[PDB]
Amino acid sequence: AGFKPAPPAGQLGAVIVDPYGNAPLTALVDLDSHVISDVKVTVHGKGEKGVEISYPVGQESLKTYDGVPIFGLYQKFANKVTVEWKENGKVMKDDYVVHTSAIVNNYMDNRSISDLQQTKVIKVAPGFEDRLYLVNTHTFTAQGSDLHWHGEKDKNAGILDAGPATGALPFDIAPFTFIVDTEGEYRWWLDQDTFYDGRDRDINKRGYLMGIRETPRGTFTAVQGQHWYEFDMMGQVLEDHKLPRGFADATHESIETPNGTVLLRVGKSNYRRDDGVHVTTIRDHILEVDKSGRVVDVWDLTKILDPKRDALLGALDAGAVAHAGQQAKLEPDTPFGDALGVGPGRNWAHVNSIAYDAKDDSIILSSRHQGVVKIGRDKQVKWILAPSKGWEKPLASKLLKPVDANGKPITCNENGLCENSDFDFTYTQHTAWISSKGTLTIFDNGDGRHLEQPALPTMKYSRFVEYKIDEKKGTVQQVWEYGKERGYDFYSPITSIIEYQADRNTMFGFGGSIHLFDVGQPTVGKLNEIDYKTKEVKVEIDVLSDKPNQTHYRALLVRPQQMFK
Amino acid sequence: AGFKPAPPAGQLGAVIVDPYGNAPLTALVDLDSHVISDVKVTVHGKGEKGVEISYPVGQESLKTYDGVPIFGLYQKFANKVTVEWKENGKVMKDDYVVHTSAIVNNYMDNRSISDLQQTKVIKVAPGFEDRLYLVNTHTFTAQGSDLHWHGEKDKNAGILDAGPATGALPFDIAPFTFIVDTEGEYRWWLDQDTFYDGRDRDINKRGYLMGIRETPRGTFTAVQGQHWYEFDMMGQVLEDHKLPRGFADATHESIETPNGTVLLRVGKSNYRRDDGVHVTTIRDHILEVDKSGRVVDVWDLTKILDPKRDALLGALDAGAVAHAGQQAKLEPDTPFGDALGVGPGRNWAHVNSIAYDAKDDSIILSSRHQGVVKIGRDKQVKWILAPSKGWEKPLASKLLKPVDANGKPITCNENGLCENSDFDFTYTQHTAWISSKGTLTIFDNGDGRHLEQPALPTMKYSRFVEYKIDEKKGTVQQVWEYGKERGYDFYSPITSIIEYQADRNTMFGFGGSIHLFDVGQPTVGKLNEIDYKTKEVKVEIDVLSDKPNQTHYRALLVRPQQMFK
Amino acid sequence: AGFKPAPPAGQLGAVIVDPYGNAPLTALVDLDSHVISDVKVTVHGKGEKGVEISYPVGQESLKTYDGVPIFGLYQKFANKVTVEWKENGKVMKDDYVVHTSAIVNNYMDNRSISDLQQTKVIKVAPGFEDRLYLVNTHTFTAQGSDLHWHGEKDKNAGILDAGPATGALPFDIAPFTFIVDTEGEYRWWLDQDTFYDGRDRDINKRGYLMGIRETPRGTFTAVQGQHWYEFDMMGQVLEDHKLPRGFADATHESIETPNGTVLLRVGKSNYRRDDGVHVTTIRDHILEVDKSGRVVDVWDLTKILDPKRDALLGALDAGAVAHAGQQAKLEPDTPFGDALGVGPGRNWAHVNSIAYDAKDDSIILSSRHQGVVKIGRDKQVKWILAPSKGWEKPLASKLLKPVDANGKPITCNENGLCENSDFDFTYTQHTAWISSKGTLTIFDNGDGRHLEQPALPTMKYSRFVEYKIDEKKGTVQQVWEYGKERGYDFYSPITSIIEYQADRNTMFGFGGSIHLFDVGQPTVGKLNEIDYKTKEVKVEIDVLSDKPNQTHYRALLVRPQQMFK
Ligand SMILES: O=[N+]([O-])c1ccc(O)cc1
Ligand SMILES: O=[N+]([O-])c1ccc(O)cc1
Ligand SMILES: O=[N+]([O-])c1ccc(O)cc1
Repeated sequence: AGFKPAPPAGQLGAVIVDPYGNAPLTALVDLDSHVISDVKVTVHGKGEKGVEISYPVGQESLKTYDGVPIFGLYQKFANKVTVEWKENGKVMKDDYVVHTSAIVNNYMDNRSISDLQQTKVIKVAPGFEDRLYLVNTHTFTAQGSDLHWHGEKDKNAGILDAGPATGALPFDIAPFTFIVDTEGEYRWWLDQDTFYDGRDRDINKRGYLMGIRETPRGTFTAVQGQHWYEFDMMGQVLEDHKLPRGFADATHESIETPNGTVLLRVGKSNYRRDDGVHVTTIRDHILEVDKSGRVVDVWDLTKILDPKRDALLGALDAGAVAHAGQQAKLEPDTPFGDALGVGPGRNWAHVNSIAYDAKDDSIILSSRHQGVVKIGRDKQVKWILAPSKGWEKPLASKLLKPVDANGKPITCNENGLCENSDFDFTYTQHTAWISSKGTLTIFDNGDGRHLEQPALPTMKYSRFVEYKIDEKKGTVQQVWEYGKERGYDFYSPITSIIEYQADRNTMFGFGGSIHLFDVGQPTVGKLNEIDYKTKEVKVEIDVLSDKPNQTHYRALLVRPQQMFK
Repeated sequence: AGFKPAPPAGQLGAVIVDPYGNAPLTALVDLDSHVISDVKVTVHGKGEKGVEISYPVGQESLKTYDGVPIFGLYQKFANKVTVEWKENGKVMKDDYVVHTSAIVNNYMDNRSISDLQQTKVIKVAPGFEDRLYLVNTHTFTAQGSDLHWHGEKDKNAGILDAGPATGALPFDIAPFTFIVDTEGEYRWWLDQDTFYDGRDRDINKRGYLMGIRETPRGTFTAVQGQHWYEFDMMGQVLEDHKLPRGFADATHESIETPNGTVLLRVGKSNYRRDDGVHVTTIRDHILEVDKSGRVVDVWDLTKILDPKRDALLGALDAGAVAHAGQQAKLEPDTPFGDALGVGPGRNWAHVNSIAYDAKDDSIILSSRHQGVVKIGRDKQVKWILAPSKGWEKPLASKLLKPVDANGKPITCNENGLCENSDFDFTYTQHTAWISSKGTLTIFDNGDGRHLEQPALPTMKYSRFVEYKIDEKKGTVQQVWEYGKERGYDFYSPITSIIEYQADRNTMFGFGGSIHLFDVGQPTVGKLNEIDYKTKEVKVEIDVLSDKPNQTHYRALLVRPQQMFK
Repeated sequence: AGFKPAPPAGQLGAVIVDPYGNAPLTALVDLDSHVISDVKVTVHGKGEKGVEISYPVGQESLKTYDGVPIFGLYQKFANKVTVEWKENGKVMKDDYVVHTSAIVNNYMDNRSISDLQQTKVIKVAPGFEDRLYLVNTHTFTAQGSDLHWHGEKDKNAGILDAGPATGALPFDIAPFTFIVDTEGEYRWWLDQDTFYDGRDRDINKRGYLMGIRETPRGTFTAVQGQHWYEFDMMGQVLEDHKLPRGFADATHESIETPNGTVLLRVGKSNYRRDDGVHVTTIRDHILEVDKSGRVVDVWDLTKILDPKRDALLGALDAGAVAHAGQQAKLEPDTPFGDALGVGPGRNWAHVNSIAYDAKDDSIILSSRHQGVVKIGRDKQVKWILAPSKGWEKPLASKLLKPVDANGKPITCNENGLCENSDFDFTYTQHTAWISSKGTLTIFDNGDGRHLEQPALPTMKYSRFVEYKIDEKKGTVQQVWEYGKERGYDFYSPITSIIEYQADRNTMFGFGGSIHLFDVGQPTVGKLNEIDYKTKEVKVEIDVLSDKPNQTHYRALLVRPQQMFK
């Protein structure tokens, strides 16, 4: 006779590059039956200023891979890796030279600037040299949206007419998934073919890969289209689940809870409206699923929130999917679909993030088009963070009331413009998460800020904002903000994320759509860590899209020492 | 438009036959956005003596299926189905006629008797008419074993010779998976294509489907070759995991623990023997895996038990594992593979069942070729139930001591033949499980009984046996047996299972290979429930293989009221 | 909403990179409904000495791709492409900048020298700057041979023994498929995933990709494992066929005939020997298949030739699959398999090439281990080119008789050593093809030359040889040879190919295993064009394997002007 397997590299087994076939900048030292412990891997920096990646490897990981996982390699390079372990009581060490191949972008056309996304290091404060950022971004396919769910024909529709479309199947794009270091070097790549295949028409491999979130095992969950997934940093696909049969179009978020369930954001397919028309709803249902893929619970936001509230919907930039700048004019006859509009079957909610509150078994949601809400297990709204306009009772009564640091009311109008105050609500926001501090962090994008469009486009800004909410009193306090004073070059109309980092007291942030509207120019995704105390920029690194006017979604601050438990 | 969906059947949605495509005797009533509770389904008996199937359906199931699951239909029949629920405070009911199609056996040749396996009802006591039994059996493929793992050429092999085989990839067969009622009617069918494709050479769809065991959710786990699965009674494949890369050939058992992990019985691929030869080991590794498919723990039994103990291995009938009746003659040069013999790389252990003891976080194993053992989390042998011959210390010290009802020693020779006692050990046994009564139940097949083959071939018998084990005192008491008087006609040389049933105080049993050796005759799988108090037969039902000399593996007593939580 | 398709690049449609997903150095100009003709593509050289690629594109091709195919790009480059056409009677032209991504080797481990195979230009005579060579080579997988066909157990086999293996499933390797120009630049890449997947165990995607041959449509056929294929230079898979059910292990060759059939080299699975043992035969059956994949005819070489002739088998180097140099010692008990040996079920023939003779509807075959034969449609041997030793009558009588240029006998012994002559037969040869001149060209590797091994290994040589055969007279004349005087650095123990090129009167050659035995060093594949008249080297380019001691198979001289008819 046959062909023999790769022989052992040093004192353990062979060193296999990309063992699972989905992560070309990873390798695996085969255990070859050796019994080892206290394992440590070091991938050495490339060149003078190269960043070292170092981490321990737990027993579960050794057993699962039947080997030592090597993460952090450079592409097209003779990587220098050192592995240390204990065996038979003796301290042991190998040095390996691990050659890798190239990263490939499988989705290129005449719009392509080049094959890969360009990185630009702007600032790296001392003590932040080690940081790694996983970038959850995407690259247009050549055909664009090619598929639609079939809906139910309207009684007001023409007789001869073919049936209409429904839902959001066209929300489909190729993934571009990498880890960048503080030298702007790619230190990880998820093969696009892992989950996606834009050239075939198997809907099982279609959609928009999003909601990459760490699990308690140091692995990650993600959603794409009609499936949700779990994978690890070796590129192993640990779970692949079809959505339960009543739901469709999972986007924006997936998060594992402490109870072993996963919270997902979906639409309801064959949702029967009161007028008896069936639609796939848009971005307005939350599932709680177990690791069998079964449904533990479901929140139907069309019966919990108010799908008729157009206070923010009517104030939005129509160019946040040609018609950029233009404030959106809602129409009463907008066909059902992924279109700005009120009511089930239209994009009335656009929920884009989820946070689980273990304290009361509730969920905090970010509704791009309505605000931020806590919904209980009981399916009742517990609080709302939003300008007060448009909210009828009983919901109006759940609105949180702004207060200062002494606890005294702040006066704001129904558009969320406050007086004599830095306090402002959030507008078309993302990532309404619970920080390790005990507060709510939000990325406040700021489109439709104060429920209008400004005179000039350049007048828009985004903020990293933090709130202290007292649920008993029903008060909200703004306790931290950053970015308002950075102007249009810090403005992300869409996507984006923040997360408080306690290890170094920074606010991590990724603005995913800076300069989205500069026709013909790469879009900018900006990674930041901002010192929480001083507001000094500790890290700033820009990612530039590989095609013009191509947004990014999110980024994560990833830690090698958690990757392989 | 195109083609409309099926319209609603009654007062809910359409009634969809076999929604997942894997269970043709199931249907689903679509929720069509109705909000319902107190759901109960009744599938009416066919004809005068027809068995009725009735069960409640929980919220998670309604949510997961987006509908009411209909279980228990007859093939090719106008089934009469009644669904009852509450909706808007009001008691509701619909009556449905659910036409079903045929059960298909996709694996037939000149050996086939007919397409399906025949049933023969022997006895059904009053009060046992409702009982349903899931039969885990199999049917030969036209080509037989077509594939081998490649191993490592041995230094004693011919210079010119191709490399040898290793492992147990030939342990491959089509499944035949059904539920039988006490009228002998098929009331469920798992499509053979669910997990298996014997005509293609995709090893992902090969193996021997076994270890069908219920989970805490009313669903089931199973193993087939290089994957493990979870499925439900609607035929929904809930999990599908590849085995971790270090392991191969999962057979015989899979059982979920209270900790949400699954225990599996595998081999180790690329196992480096002391002589430096690499083999895939046989049926001698235990995995604990999580629902991410990750390895939580492993027990390497080649370092835990004694792979050179041939006390039982040498006493076996060659015919099991038409050289039947012939006592196995072990050879020092038996080539590595699925072959009777000592050492890592041969079938020295053939472990065929697992039980988790949550009291001390240990595992109880049935080794067909050595006995029954408890092994701790700490990888130490806690006890052995086996004849004393062949055991060296440290392990001999772990042998449990036979005692009577007053705790006085029973006297047994090294072959396990006891004096003046009903006590006997188990030989080539199966399903060493923990009963609800706090005892150890075992199917004592009885091949190589008292460590020899008998004077004449038919001088063999099987037993349902139960033991009480005092682990502190190191003693074992036989507290119940059955079948020793039923002779060769109740002898299953292989496979089989028992399980105590607390609800009706019976011992359930399935003897899977009665008359295996009757050349040209169908093999008998005998389902039994034996009254624990009186030893009276409450149920006896025979299943006959659809080709001669074709073993069954196991059966389960299934309960519809647990199926859809 | 949706995402729009790539917009038009210039005056036709978008320019799509790698439209089919299998050829990353190709692109397609979408026709966007334009009606065009007289199409011409030019990919401009990169840098000062860069080679231009230019070709016409036929109407069939425009219609098939619905666009203009762009072949010849460089990796990771802003390629400059010019497209010219006629439309509405007007001459038209576009210049495009076509960015490409990287080539990836998905199969790397500690043996890897680097990711790609290194090229070394040695000689490019004036007028040969434009030449392109498709290299059919391979790269070891990390696991090596992992799978075996299961065979039939021997009556002389041990009782307890698992069954044996049979056939040649382990003949399995990752492909490395590229076109090189005369600057040593990669100008085409077939994605390894097109046909192969070494990490999965789907045998449908396993084997050894070989027999890449041009079709009358300017496309190519190839075999891998249990399938045969057709593909074009855009990476489109045009045919994928399973082998007919009675055959297995297709290797070495595929060639389309003028009758629309394809000639393949296979083994027979479940071949019943006279002793009643069933085997998969090795490399000794020819199929003629149509484009439906049906069997038009079959030549069973075990009943046509002599499977017992060991004249050459006994003279071979055992190191041509550790035991290199050593002359092979045939044994009477060599287990059946891909092992040197006599009889059906062993590697007695090793047929490695096929040529169809349309003049008499016969096939010329290269038997590595027996010589070169013509076999008629009638299944009768028409002639044999081989040393005379070992050939019994009736076959001995078919041996061709050596003659000089006047037509007078050359005296040679039974080992093929001739006297006073440059004439020599071929030994372990390849590619016995019909040239455009009307002669038989062979690559004469020269292992076991004159039916022995020499005193010293370095004494071996390879030849490009040509013969003029008169079938009526039964004479063979050596009319051209090259390479004997180039010594060990031109010696290919295995693989390799020649083909006469009439356009420039050269003999093209690819020696695929130069330095195979230099342990630890890359293997050398040498591309040559040798002037037929002067014997001057017009082209010489070396390809170095990416792992040590990793042979190449073949290479093709490819012509862009034929690629897109
Ligand atoms: O247009 N886009 O790519 C978008 C728009 C909105 C969104 O939430 C994500 C992506
Ligand atoms: O032959 N068989 O099918 C068998 C043999 C052994 C076993 O444990 C299960 C099934
Ligand atoms: O060892 N090898 O790789 C080989 C040997 C012989 C052959 O015909 C092709 C490949």
